[PDB]
Amino acid sequence: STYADYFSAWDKWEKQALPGEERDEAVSRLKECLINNSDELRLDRLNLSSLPDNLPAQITLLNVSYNQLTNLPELPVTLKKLYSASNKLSELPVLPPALESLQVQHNELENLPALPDSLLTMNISYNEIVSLPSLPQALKNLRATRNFLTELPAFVVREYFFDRNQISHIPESILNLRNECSIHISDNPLSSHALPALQRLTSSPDYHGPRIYFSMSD
Repeated sequence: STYADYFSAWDKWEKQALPGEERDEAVSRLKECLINNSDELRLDRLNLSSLPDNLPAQITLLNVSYNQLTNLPELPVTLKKLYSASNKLSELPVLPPALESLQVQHNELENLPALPDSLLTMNISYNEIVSLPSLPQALKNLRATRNFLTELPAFVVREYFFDRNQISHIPESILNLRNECSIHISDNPLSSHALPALQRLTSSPDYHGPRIYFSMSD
């Protein structure tokens, strides 16, 4: 993509802003990013209902969080960090294949794409996701609070957050993780027997297992 092609597309896209939508500021930042050959592009908090089709191809970080986006365009294959929290995305595109960080909490996602093996940290909280695909081996931090998962995924200081889902069963697989792992499973429709049982299990002096957080603090 040439400079003319970038600027052309952007300028065209700016002219169609709704009232209050700051496409003007977005185009200034996009131009600044290309002129300086910046690694980072931040279009956060611009009331954007869409992005232009062609983002600067060199970027390694894209932050479009806090907008009103319903789709993302195709993402630079160079991308390492994608922050697009607090939008209205109904799906994600295929993820840049060396992505390290994925922050998409507070959208309307119903499914996720394949997760690159490079992924270290992902926050998919506050969506409507019902199942998870294969998790990356490199994954250190998974925040998935307030989705609609019905089962834990089967499985480094790791932390998994699955609070406020639709999980009904504590699998034996959980009891096999190490003390370095923390699993948060509060406020799920577990058996009422789960709390007392877990409270005794994890409170014993001899308990070897993951740190499990499972009560409203009860």
